[PDB]
Amino acid sequence: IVTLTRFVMEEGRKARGTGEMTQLLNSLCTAVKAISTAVRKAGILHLYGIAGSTNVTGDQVKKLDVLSNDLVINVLKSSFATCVLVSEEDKNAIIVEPEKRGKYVVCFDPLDGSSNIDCLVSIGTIFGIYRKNSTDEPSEKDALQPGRNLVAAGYALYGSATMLVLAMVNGVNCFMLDPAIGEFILVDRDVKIKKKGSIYSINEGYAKEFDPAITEYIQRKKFPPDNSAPYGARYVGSMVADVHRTLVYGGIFMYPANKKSPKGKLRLLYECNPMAYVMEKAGGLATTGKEAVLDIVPTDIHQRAPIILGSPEDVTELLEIYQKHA
Amino acid sequence: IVTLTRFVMEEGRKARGTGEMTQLLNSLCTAVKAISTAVRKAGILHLYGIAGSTNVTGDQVKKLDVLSNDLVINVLKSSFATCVLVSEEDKNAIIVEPEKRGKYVVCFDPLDGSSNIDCLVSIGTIFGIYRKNSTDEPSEKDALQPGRNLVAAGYALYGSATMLVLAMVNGVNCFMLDPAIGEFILVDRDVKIKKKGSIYSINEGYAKEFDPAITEYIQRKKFPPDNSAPYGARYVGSMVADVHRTLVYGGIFMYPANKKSPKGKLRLLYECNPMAYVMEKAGGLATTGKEAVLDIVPTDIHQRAPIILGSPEDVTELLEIYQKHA
Amino acid sequence: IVTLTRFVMEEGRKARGTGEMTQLLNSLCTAVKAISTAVRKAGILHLYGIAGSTNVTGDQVKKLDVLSNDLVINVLKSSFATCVLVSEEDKNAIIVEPEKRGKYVVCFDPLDGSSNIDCLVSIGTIFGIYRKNSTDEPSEKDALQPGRNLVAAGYALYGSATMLVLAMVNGVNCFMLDPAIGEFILVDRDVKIKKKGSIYSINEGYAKEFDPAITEYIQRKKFPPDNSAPYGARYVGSMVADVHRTLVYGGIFMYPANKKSPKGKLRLLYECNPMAYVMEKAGGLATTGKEAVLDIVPTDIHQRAPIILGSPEDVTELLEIYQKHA
Amino acid sequence: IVTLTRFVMEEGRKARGTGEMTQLLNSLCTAVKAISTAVRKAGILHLYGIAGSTNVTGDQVKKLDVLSNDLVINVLKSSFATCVLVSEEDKNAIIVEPEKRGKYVVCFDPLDGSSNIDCLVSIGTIFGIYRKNSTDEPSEKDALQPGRNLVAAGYALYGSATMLVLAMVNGVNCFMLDPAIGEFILVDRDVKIKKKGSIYSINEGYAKEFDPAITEYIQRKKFPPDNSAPYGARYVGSMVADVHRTLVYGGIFMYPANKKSPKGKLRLLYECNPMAYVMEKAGGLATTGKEAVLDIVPTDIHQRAPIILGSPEDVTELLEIYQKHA
Ligand SMILES: Nc1ncnc2c1ncn2[C@@H]1O[C@H](COP(=O)(O)O)[C@@H](O)[C@H]1O
Ligand SMILES: Nc1ncnc2c1ncn2[C@@H]1O[C@H](COP(=O)(O)O)[C@@H](O)[C@H]1O
Ligand SMILES: Nc1ncnc2c1ncn2[C@@H]1O[C@H](COP(=O)(O)O)[C@@H](O)[C@H]1O
Ligand SMILES: Nc1ncnc2c1ncn2[C@@H]1O[C@H](COP(=O)(O)O)[C@@H](O)[C@H]1O
Ligand SMILES: O=P(O)(O)OC[C@H]1O[C@](O)(CO)[C@@H](O)[C@@H]1O
Ligand SMILES: O=P(O)(O)OC[C@H]1O[C@](O)(CO)[C@@H](O)[C@@H]1O
Ligand SMILES: O=P(O)(O)OC[C@H]1O[C@](O)(CO)[C@@H](O)[C@@H]1O
Ligand SMILES: O=P(O)(O)OC[C@H]1O[C@](O)(CO)[C@@H](O)[C@@H]1O
Ligand SMILES: [Mn+2]
Ligand SMILES: [Mn+2]
Ligand SMILES: [Mn+2]
Ligand SMILES: [Mn+2]
Ligand SMILES: [Mn+2]
Ligand SMILES: [Mn+2]
Ligand SMILES: [Mn+2]
Ligand SMILES: [Mn+2]
Ligand SMILES: [Mn+2]
Ligand SMILES: [Mn+2]
Ligand SMILES: [Mn+2]
Ligand SMILES: [Mn+2]
Repeated sequence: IVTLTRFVMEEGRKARGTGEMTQLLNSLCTAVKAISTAVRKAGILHLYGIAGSTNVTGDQVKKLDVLSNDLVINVLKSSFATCVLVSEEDKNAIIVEPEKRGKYVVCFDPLDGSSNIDCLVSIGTIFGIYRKNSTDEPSEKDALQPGRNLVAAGYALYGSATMLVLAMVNGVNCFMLDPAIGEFILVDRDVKIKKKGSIYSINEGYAKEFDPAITEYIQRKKFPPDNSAPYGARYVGSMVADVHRTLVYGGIFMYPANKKSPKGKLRLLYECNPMAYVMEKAGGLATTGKEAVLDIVPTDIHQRAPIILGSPEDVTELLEIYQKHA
Repeated sequence: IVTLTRFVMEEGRKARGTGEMTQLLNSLCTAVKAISTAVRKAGILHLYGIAGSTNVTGDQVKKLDVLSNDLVINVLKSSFATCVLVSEEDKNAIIVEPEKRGKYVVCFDPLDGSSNIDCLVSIGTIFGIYRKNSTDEPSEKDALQPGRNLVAAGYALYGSATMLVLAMVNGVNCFMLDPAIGEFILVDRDVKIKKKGSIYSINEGYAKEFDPAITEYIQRKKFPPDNSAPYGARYVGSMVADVHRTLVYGGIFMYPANKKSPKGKLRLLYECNPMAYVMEKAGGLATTGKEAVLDIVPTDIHQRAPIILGSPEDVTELLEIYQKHA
Repeated sequence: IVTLTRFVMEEGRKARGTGEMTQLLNSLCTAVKAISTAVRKAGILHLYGIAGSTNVTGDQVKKLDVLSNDLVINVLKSSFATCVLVSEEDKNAIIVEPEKRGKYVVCFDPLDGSSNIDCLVSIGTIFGIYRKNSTDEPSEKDALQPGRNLVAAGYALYGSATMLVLAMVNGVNCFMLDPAIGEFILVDRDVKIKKKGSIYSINEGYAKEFDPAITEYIQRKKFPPDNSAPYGARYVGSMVADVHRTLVYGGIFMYPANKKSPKGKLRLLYECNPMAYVMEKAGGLATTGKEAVLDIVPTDIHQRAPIILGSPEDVTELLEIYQKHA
Repeated sequence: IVTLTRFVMEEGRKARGTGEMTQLLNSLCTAVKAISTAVRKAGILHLYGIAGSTNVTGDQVKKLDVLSNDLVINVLKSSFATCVLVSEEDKNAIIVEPEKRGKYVVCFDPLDGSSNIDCLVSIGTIFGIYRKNSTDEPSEKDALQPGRNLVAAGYALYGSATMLVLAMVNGVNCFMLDPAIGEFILVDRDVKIKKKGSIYSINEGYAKEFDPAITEYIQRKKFPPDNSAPYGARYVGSMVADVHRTLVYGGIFMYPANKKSPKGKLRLLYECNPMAYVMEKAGGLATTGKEAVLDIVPTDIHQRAPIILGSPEDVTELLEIYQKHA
């Protein structure tokens, strides 16, 4: 009954804004439908495989990585809503040409879940949007803001259905892509996560690298001291799918620092911050183990951060173990 | 270039068959496209939620469970290829009315991955097909054959794209649904699994219930005795998605017996056997820990079995630990 | 490469407008995709047949008439771009509720070609858009402006492909709906009609009712005095399809006054004016036989007018015959 | 509820056939969906325009002509149901390679309505199917049978929706393509044309070339001697669209001989015969003016014939005028 565009317009209708945000999200939706279309038949389009280079954080580049990067960059330029673009796929920020320049900075991972592409598991797109603040010429530094400054963030999940989850100041809403008329339609309004869940999600292949707090925490999930039933384990291996399930079912998702990676793996600007902002707008928590993800001031557009997120009593329980081992 | 129908006809073209198998798979494809269509927009169709009963193995029944069960049963009847139908959703086998009766028995899970429906993770449909052997009137007993007797088995995966994986006597092929013309198109021919992989997939929330062989096996994945890199962990929580990844990337998927479930959870007829047959046709192995899944003679259409499957050196390694603890 | 939204924004980008027009056309596109979707499978949705009433001009109301009317009205309200709506399906103008009120008046035929629905011939949607001028409370009178005041007009054609043809002050462009990603994509830029064509389009079943100018004109098409080849006849029987072909191939389309209908059949506000404006922006002409369609000041939202349109040398030839018989 | 495949199988189920016909129509449906898909977005695929040659009857070849010809030929080969193929696009019959040879001869117009492609009016595909009779090696002569020998004929109409109309010995049924699941679904069962209609359909641009019977007949449609209301005129200019409307609304469609074309324009094998067979199975009539289309023994695969078809009292009325002028 309500499309994403309708919803957002009937909203900024309040914020009394200039409709730029609305253009920005309209454009992104177009990118997102196009990626979704290609993804649901990638093998028929021969879109599996590498594109033959390595990106800034050292990921081998897949064909969908390239295709989805070009779609997002292009639609964002043509929106007239943006001035600085940070993409996981590009070493440096992309400044938008003056004539198409708009007020927003957008950090995004055009296709998240690379390792899961060829086995047809859920993958997604992640974005976070900042208002340019400085009056300087637009530059890479306009992307170096803490997540606490986000005006909007969320992700497209190409899962069993394609969902656009969009968090802004007042709350989180889910919009499902109807493939027939190619519109995103509101299906979940003002989403809130459960206070406590019963699923934990981490790659246990890193057991030998985990610090003692994560180690103790996982052990308590398997052998609860109060004799409750042990938590269920889930780890899809695509951040967007695992975080989405954490949102709608509750529980906790972890990609902590470990002995080989003092700052974890996941990227602060375009993986960790958008998901922490979604989680916080749903009443959840997102921490590194020692500080709120959203309060970290980045110094590098490609910097990494540990992230633990989801239901606040689950995350709090893990915080108390870190504090304990501090 | 090659659709599933073309492929199968150009095949039985050899087996010199009566084209019944081809009708059977044509019909199933129609069910599968219809379920795929509903699934990619389930929330817009209001198809999330329970249907308000409990099935034979004790699963709470979801709306998609019902919809997908009715589609599969209906298309299979109308195929003229079948005589006995076993569905996870129905307490008893369904005998097909004489006028539509054909020679095949079909065991199927019309929608697998229930727990993952509402969080939009991959779900699927699983099927295995037997030739009726007895000359008796068709009855439930015609479904009580070991998996070694399968003539065809496989599954539809509603993941990032919709894939139909179809194993028959000569090998395994993957066909991707092209949503545009609504045909399944051949994308992977004569699939073979790697001899050894580097991903393990099990719900570790059951740690406290695992027997000593599974326990030792998981510990070796995390701390390899030969100092290699530890295996990666993946557990999507839908059998079809986890098995599919095991197929195309190699490694091992486990749902073993445990202290509460001497026969594991997954159902022999319509979960374990179709996947073991796929795996064996790809050169992989599928065991309970003590015997080949495909050799078990069922006594109950809803009976459970432990299953460990995937790359033969991974499964063999786990067999040797069981033997050791025997 | 260029969607309708992109195109229109990169345009008003010039007119330096408030983006209201852009919202208006975005919304309309959503209506249009939805109608297109229903239309391409109307029989499967049981959408053929009457809805069981008679409209203001006396048309028996079809199911698609109702469905398409509700979609257009709804999306136009929710656009915040409109204040007065005139629809062929509603006796009176619909005033938009203050909170959703915008500056534009929109006259539209939500589904044109009724007689052709059940035989699956091309049908369409027609619209014309006026700026509210008065400062009075919005009322029916704001729709009573001559076509010369249009700021935008055009039509969606549900033909072999779905095309959105959009005329504004600077020219006419065609955008084709890509069903896959559900976006309208620019396919024909700055369309101009040929100066002279070689197809005439009129219902000759009305021969006995035609005035002497139309009669002489048709006879000259069949027996050209200069011995050229006779014009080809085409009459699809849906105004949108016949006018569209007149646009892209040139020639003339006629629905003149006749002995039973001094003002023809087609409705001035939402059939004749939008098509005359398109034609004039393409360099064509649109007349009643005695005056320019676009200069008629309506007194009735449902009033009829004769219309002759297309290539200027064809229309001019017919004007000269009227003048001759004057 | 009933797909084309289901319907046809539940039919030959009676004729007790070998399922070859069913394979043949399955294959054709796949061609037809593929052409439909391309057609609904032809401009986005750049598929408008000529392919740069002239075909046997002298038509300039369009891109869709080529694409649709290759799809039909390919799917028909791979069906194992055919041995000789006649296409409007190929000078000579195509003999199928022994290994894929089946018992049927198929004459088809892979894309009918060329002149209407670029203006997005309805176009279609026409087919007629004969059993090979001789025991000779298959050759062009196996296509030279009268239409009275057809076992099946009909057409796909790419109009406002895509319809497959299929006539066989017992009657005519319509199946609508559901774009969502890509199946043709039964929407009109055992179609019969009205005995008398009230629409005439002919290109009147040929007035100066019509014989006296056609001339008198058209004049009576415009000035009925019994004072009834004059017939409505319709002429879409694509045979498939005009014939389809004649079927579902009744009336008459004419492409007669004229002074320049003693045998009319339309091709006997793959335009006239399939449509005459459909019409006769619906209780209608199809004549040249002097003999039944279906009884003409062709001598040339590309030969032309006059055709007048539709409601039997309309066609009969025109027959009586020919007899009168004989
Ligand atoms: N459609 C909208 N929904 C919610 N907030 C909006 C919207 N548009 C603008 N805003 C907020 O108000 C400010 C001005 O918005 P705008 O100028 O319309 O991009 C932005 O920084 C947003 O934080
Ligand atoms: N299309 C096919 N592809 C592969 N094997 C087939 C096919 N059709 C039949 N068979 C095999 O040959 C036997 C006869 O097949 P049918 O009678 O055509 O169902 C069956 O039991 C199958 O095991
Ligand atoms: N996207 C656009 N393309 C072309 N003209 C526009 C556009 N937006 C506005 N205009 C024109 O400029 C005026 C202000 O437009 P707006 O206020 O944006 O609706 C309108 O009356 C239009 O005639
Ligand atoms: N599915 C069917 N529906 C109607 N008639 C059929 C069908 N299959 C076969 N026939 C008729 O019976 C004969 C044998 O059909 P078949 O051998 O199945 O192609 C053909 O020449 C057809 O005229
Ligand atoms: O294989 P790992 O080390 O568990 O990493 C998986 C993670 O990496 C990512 O693919 C991004 O690199 C995430 O989507 C996911 O959460
Ligand atoms: O939550 P658990 O106990 O790990 O069970 C998950 C398994 O159950 C199933 O949903 C079937 O019941 C499988 O698809 C999946 O492999
Ligand atoms: O049947 P007639 O009198 O030729 O009218 C056909 C005309 O009527 C309309 O359906 C609108 O009423 C137009 O789309 C078309 O041009
Ligand atoms: O332009 P004409 O001479 O009326 O011919 C139109 C006819 O030609 C065809 O395009 C086939 O050549 C038919 O589809 C249609 O009935
Ligand atoms: Mn990456
Ligand atoms: Mn990522
Ligand atoms: Mn990425
Ligand atoms: Mn279940
Ligand atoms: Mn299951
Ligand atoms: Mn199930
Ligand atoms: Mn009407
Ligand atoms: Mn109309
Ligand atoms: Mn109308
Ligand atoms: Mn031609
Ligand atoms: Mn033709
Ligand atoms: Mn043709």
